[PDB]
Amino acid sequence: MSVGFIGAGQLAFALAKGFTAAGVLAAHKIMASSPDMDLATVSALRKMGVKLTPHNKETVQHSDVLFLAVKPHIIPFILDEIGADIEDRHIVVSCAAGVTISSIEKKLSAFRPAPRVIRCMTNTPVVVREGATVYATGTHAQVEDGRLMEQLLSSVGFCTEVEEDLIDAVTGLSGSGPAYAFTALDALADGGVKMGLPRRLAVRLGAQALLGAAKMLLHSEQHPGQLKDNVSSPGGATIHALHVLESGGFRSLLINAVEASCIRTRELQSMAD
Amino acid sequence: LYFQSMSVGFIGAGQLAFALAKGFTAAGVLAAHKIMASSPDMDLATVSALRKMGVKLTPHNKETVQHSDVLFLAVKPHIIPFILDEIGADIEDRHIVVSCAAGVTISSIEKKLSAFRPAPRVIRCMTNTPVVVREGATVYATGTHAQVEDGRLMEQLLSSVGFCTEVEEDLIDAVTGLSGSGPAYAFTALDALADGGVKMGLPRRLAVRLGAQALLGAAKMLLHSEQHPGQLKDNVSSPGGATIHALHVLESGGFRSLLINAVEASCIRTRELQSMAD
Amino acid sequence: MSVGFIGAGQLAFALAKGFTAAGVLAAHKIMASSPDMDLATVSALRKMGVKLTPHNKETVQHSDVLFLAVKPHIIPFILDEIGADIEDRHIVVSCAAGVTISSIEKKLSAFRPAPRVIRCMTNTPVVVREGATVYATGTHAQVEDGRLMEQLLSSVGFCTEVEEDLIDAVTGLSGSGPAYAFTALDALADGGVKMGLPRRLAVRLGAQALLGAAKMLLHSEQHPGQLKDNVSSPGGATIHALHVLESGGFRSLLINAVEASCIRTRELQSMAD
Amino acid sequence: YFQSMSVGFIGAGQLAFALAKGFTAAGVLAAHKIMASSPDMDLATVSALRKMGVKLTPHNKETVQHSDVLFLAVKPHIIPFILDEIGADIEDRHIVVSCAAGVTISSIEKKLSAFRPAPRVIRCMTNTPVVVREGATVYATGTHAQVEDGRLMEQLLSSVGFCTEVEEDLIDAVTGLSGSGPAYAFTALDALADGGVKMGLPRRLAVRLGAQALLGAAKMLLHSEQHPGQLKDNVSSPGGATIHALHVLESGGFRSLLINAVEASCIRTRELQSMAD
Amino acid sequence: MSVGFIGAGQLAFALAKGFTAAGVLAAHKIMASSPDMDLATVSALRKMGVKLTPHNKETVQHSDVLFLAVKPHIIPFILDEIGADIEDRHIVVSCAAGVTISSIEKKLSAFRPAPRVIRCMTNTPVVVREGATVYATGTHAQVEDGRLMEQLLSSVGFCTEVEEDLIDAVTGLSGSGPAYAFTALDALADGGVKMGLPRRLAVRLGAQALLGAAKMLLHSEQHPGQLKDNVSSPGGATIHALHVLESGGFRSLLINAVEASCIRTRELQSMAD
Ligand SMILES: O=S(=O)(O)N1CCCC1
Ligand SMILES: O=S(=O)(O)N1CCCC1
Ligand SMILES: O=S(=O)(O)N1CCCC1
Ligand SMILES: O=S(=O)(O)N1CCCC1
Ligand SMILES: O=S(=O)(O)N1CCCC1
Repeated sequence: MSVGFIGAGQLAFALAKGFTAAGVLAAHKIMASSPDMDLATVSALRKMGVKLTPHNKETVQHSDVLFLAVKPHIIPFILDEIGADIEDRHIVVSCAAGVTISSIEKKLSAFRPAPRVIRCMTNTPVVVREGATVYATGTHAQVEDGRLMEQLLSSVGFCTEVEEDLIDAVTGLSGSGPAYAFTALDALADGGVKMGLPRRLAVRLGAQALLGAAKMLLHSEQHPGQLKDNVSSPGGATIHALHVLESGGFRSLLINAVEASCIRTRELQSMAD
Repeated sequence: LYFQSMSVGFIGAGQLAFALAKGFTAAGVLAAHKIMASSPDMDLATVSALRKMGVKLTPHNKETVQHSDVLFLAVKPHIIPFILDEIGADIEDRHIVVSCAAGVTISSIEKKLSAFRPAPRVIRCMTNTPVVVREGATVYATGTHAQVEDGRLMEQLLSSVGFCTEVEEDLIDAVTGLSGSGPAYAFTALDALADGGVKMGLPRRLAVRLGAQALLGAAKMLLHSEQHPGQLKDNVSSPGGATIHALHVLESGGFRSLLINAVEASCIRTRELQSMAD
Repeated sequence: MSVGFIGAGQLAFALAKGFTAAGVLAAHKIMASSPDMDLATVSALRKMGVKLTPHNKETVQHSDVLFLAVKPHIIPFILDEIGADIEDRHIVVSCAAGVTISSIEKKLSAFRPAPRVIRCMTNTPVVVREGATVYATGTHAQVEDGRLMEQLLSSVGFCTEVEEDLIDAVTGLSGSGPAYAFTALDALADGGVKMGLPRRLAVRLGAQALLGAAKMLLHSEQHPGQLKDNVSSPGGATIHALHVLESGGFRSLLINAVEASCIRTRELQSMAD
Repeated sequence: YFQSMSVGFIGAGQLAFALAKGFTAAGVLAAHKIMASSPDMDLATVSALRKMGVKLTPHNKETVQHSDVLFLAVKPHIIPFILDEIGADIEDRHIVVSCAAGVTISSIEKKLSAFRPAPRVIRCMTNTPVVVREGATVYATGTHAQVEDGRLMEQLLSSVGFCTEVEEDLIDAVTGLSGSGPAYAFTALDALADGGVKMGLPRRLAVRLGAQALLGAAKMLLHSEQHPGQLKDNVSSPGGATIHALHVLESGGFRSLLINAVEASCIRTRELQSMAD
Repeated sequence: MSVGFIGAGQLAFALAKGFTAAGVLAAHKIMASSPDMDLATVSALRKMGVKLTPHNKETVQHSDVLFLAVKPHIIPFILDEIGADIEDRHIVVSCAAGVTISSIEKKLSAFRPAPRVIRCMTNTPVVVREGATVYATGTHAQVEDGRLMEQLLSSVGFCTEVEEDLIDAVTGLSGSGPAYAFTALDALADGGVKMGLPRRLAVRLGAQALLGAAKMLLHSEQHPGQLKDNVSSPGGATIHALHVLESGGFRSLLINAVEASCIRTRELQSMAD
């Protein structure tokens, strides 16, 4: 099977690296196009063995599954450029935040009537095969197209089908989520440094603490509040630290973040639906 | 490189015109007598210093246009449309019109000027006052009829007084909020840092000097590093030490968020200052 | 003249790089010792041509001016280790935050009666020859020792003599200052990114804005408030941004920072004075 | 250079009293050359104008016929009723000086022009400290103001404080700054005195000291070429009492509160436009 | 009558300029001594007619009334230098914040038994003859010494005698007060500029408003709240602005400042009482 990437940014590189590391795709069965070849992301894809071309048309010809890993305001230009080159065999997978299936189908249908479109929202940890991906199938997607998508994206993390009207909220949670985690880990490490740890050890310990806690929850049937209860001895250090988190409205800030990212994602709609 | 020895004009003789004229003459790319500036108010302290520099001053904007090859519009954004009606008939094929006003779009300038002569050569720029010490930060966008080398000429000129690069025009309002207003954020921070030094027992003059030197060296380190500012921050803070204690109290006040708020507020206000039909 | 460094951390590397780049010292006339040779700072000093040794005693023998660029709680151990090896020719320059001249002289005087001690507070931008350094001369420092120190440290930035009781406050201002600036620049760049700039351009513009503003003030006789007034047109973008800084108590946060760093520096005193 | 000049106030409230008191104390106007009208002859301001020697009448018409310079010292929403009432009585000799916040020259000229075509209108924003001849006044001249009209206005208002001409579009902002400014200062002085009392001072002494401090600082700045931040720097010894107190002001966002105040007063003034311009 | 200043900083200049502008002292009857008069005051005092000497003892020998205008921690050093040079004719006027009469008398009495001491708290607006001064008379001050002090300091502003235990509070109110006013004027001008005024005009209007309001209160019998009530029309601009001041706790910030300055002044007591 042939996979192509339009756009060679962080997400394109991350998926290719994840895909090849899973053994589900040979790097040569992958082609990627970028309008900017000076990107650092484009340098590393060459070392992988991924074919690179400056013309999106060449990507479309080599590819069967076609990932649109470009910015939301760029999608309509890409669709206008290659819409004439879409064939029956193509599955077009848009990774752009906010951009609706119906808006993509509308553009592509001016060229050929039944484009097979899938919309997805993934995140950068696909690069270490621990991404979180959702997808929704378009009007003309065959039932096997969604199955194919799920099998491919399951190789690099969690993947599940959702109704399209959930994807803006997913973007605010697992799409933007890694950034919330990177911010938290920087701050936790500053906290470790303030109390006397070397920075390198503090980063390692904080990241290991977050990874292990996340894995515990994924492998548990218990509520996060129950796992929280299990950490804190009465009168102990942990419950004292939880109090100061609570006094600052820590929970409210993370709710605010998911909401703000979701609301901004809805504003990012560019084309007519 | 490009041989200049051209005439530059400033419509407006305020802080920006003085800062650019001072920077340009200090760089040696322009002689002061090849510069002409016009102001509706000849009593400005910036006007007196331009006179002593040897810059030619005139109350008549038309005379600046007739003198100039490169014409900087260094007036307030709402003043731009009056200037354009006033001198539009005087724009010749030789002119490059460089608007420095915050918010004012190229298309709004081209529309007004096209009513007189069809293909005005227009450049939009956003620079800042540190051009006066040749460490400005300048971006520019070229208009519809800007000729092949107009952008190259603009970049060569503005690079003599600091950083300069071409951008898409739709980035300029955000640049305005960051490096246009930026020096004011820094001056506020330096006043406050000196107040802190004085609180802890330093003489005011020493505290101002140390704080400014700290900001300058840190900024230079980052411009000369390939590392993330967070990594440079990490390299500086020993475990349990004075710096990480100070960083905590900055974080508790939402220091980072205040600077984000400032860039956003300046960018948003700049959009509002759109004074013409773009 | 011979210079040596006890400790091969960030500050040792920064001074050596600054010194050699100024042409005031050949890299071979410099020797540095580290208890941890696996430090990244130690790797680069080798490429410079600076002599490295694992034994502080060897540094003392090669050196005339001796920089103590180790952590405050480490100074007393270093002094106990090499105090017997101090000679009449040595000028001992302590860079450690908080550690008093009298405490260093007391330790060294148990070995030989008139140690020539200088205390200094510098910062990492000496690495690009724009440091801010102050120093105070000890009881037995000759008048030419301070002059020598000032000439050496002026090659890598601003340098001036202060009374020792100002150095804790200097530490809170120009010692910790660069970190305040790195934090501000990260945030300013986040602000530029929020409003649509690429991150690389936003970092460059923010850093250039801060450098130029700093240089303007250093080259001006005017008050920072006057230079601030000159930036803001009435009703304009800048004055709107200054208002939101003021509403958050921006000035108070920077005062808080200088104070907190100064107060913590006084707590870092380790030895008996 | 006008001792023949008659001045009228439509409105006999705080502002009319303050200006009449200041003018008469300045010696530029004899109190008998001043007439004031009010729909309420019971105000304490009316009873004080009477003992000052000002002529008082309930008829705005009579004030108009008495006056050469006519101050409109009524609330903004009252201006249109005044203008309809006395518009037909405006003569060529009249200079109509509106003091109401927010009310535009063009709105006033539009009303008066329905009667006689070229009314001479000046808009000003002053403040109550004219009553001790330390007011802060700006003015803008209307379409048909003669060039001597602005010079005359500035000569008259300079006798009771600072006075300068501005473009009209600055007057709403001036209103938020020097118009409302005295009230900010009275609030600050009450609070400073509470602080002095908290720390052990008698109330009367604390008020005197705080008011003298503010007066002297303001005069220092007015007589200095230096930035207010520079004078601040000159006051604060390192480690001293003043810089400690400045820190606690900064921690509460003191500067931002005063910016908020000028902004809020200016914005409200723009909402008080009553007439169509 | 001869007047001397030990110290040539901001306060000594301001009193000397005010005294000479008052015409109550011939400038040639004024001498001032400083070890480091590098402020422009050296050429300003000379043009003013003030005699300048580097030796504090020369000032003592010239002067009848001797103003100590040095920092509180410098006072005990001055008293030890000039103590043997105090004569019966001298009135010693300390302007230092926090330093008590009893601590000055104890110091000087080691030299001669009945030093005539006055403690003063004034402020910089004496330079425009609108200062605010309080003074307390010491144990051996003659009854005419206080009268002399009040006649002198009344020429440059308000002056009244207080009990000494009120002077710390006066320091927090009228001593520090001018700085509160300068901060307020800078911010008010920033407000004016935000709403469209040129900076120079905004500064002038704000300062004039402050000056006029203060003069109204000084010349009124009415409470400041009553003067506030007289300025605010119902529903008007001023009452809207007062609301936003109240919402930020504006009154409490000024109480906090007087308190903080007073408390810090009590900490500045340098000598033993
Ligand atoms: O004191 S506890 O909160 O029980 N504890 C649990 C993990 C580390 C500290
Ligand atoms: O609108 S301004 O505040 O005058 N301006 C100055 C620099 C960038 C924006
Ligand atoms: O104690 S530290 O925070 O490592 N230090 C480094 C520079 C000034 C203070
Ligand atoms: O201690 S100071 O802050 O320098 N001082 C100045 C006048 C009142 C108190
Ligand atoms: O509308 S008011 O609040 O009464 N007014 C008084 C002078 C400035 C504005």
